[PDB]
Amino acid sequence: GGPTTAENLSKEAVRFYREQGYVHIPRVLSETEVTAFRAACEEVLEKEGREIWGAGEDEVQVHYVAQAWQKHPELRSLVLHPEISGIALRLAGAPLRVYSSDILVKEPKRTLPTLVHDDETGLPLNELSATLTAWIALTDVPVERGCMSYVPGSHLRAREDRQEHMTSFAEFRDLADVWPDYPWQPRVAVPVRAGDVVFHHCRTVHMAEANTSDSVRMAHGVVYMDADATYRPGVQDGHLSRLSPGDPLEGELFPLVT
Ligand SMILES: O=C(O)CCC(=O)C(=O)O
Ligand SMILES: [Fe+3]
Repeated sequence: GGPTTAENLSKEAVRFYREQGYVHIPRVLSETEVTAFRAACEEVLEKEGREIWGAGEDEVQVHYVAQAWQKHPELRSLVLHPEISGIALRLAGAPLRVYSSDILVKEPKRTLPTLVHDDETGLPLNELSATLTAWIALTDVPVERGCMSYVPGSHLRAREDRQEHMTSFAEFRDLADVWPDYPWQPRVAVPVRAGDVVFHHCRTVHMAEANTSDSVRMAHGVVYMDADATYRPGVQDGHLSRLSPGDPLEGELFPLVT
């Protein structure tokens, strides 16, 4: 029945994360915090407008707002939430910074599944080691509301079985061509309640269901990068125009997790 905090997080949960590449941590945010953070995200959606992850209006996987935490004063306290970010730190076992966050919405009956990938491939960064994502549920997410699934142990893939980095979208390859054994790997669906968080490593292969429920799904994805991460040109780097290749990502836009 009780909250999970950075302090009371079990050694078993940390071991599960290190071995499996993901972990479900329940009850990190209270009902009150969920309500306040969801409302702030709704304000950002209204003010910024959403973007489509997918191939146009008829092939929406996810509606999103990128660098989302920067776009509302109250969202700083989400990405640097003491429990969420403190748990991320314990799981990673190394110093972290906030890279970015996204508002991640799936509308009911109008979404495709989120196509399988690892996050490393689309991060415009060098020097990744312990980088991981906190996928924070701001609504309940039973399976059919667009829940996440993960391939256990896939973060430990050898180099030849990983794509690593896309400089441009022409480099896209089907995961089965990159990782021939992909289709014979188990796939774990992890439904969650609002306020729960699932963390996954930047090499963990993952995906999400279509939302075929009657209710909107909203999560908030926070990418916590290695604290000494540097800039590497790639797809998804439009907001990093002020940087040169190899420059460290530091300062107020990429704050240290303490
Ligand atoms: O919310 C989704 O459907 C996709 C999430 C995702 O890929 C991530 O958090 O890395
Ligand atoms: Fe992802």
